[PDB]
Amino acid sequence: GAMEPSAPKELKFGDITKDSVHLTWEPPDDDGGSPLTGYVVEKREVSRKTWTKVMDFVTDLEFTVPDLVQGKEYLFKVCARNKCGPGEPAYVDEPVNMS
Ligand SMILES: [Ca+2]
Repeated sequence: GAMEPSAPKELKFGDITKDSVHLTWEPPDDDGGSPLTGYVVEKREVSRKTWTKVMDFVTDLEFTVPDLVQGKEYLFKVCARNKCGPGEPAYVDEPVNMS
C-alpha cells in the first residue's frame, strides 16, 4: 500500500556494449517507513508496451542488464523495495540504442 518508497534518484546508464548496459542510481529520499531491502530492475523495448523483469532483490546501486539485442531501443525503470513491496519507479531519461 502506502508504505511505498519514493523513486530511486539519478537513474543513469553507461558502459554500453554489444549486449549490455550498466545502470546506476542513488537511494530514494523516502523509504516508505520501513528499511529498504533491494531494488527491482525492469526493461522494455521502446516499441513494445510491456515492461519485463530483469532482476529483483538487487542489493547494489547498479546493475548490468544482460542479453540485450543489437538494433533495438530499450527503456529501463528501477524501483526500491522494502518489506511491503516495491515503490514508485525511476525512469531513464532517453532510450538506449544498440550497435
Ligand atoms: Ca557495487
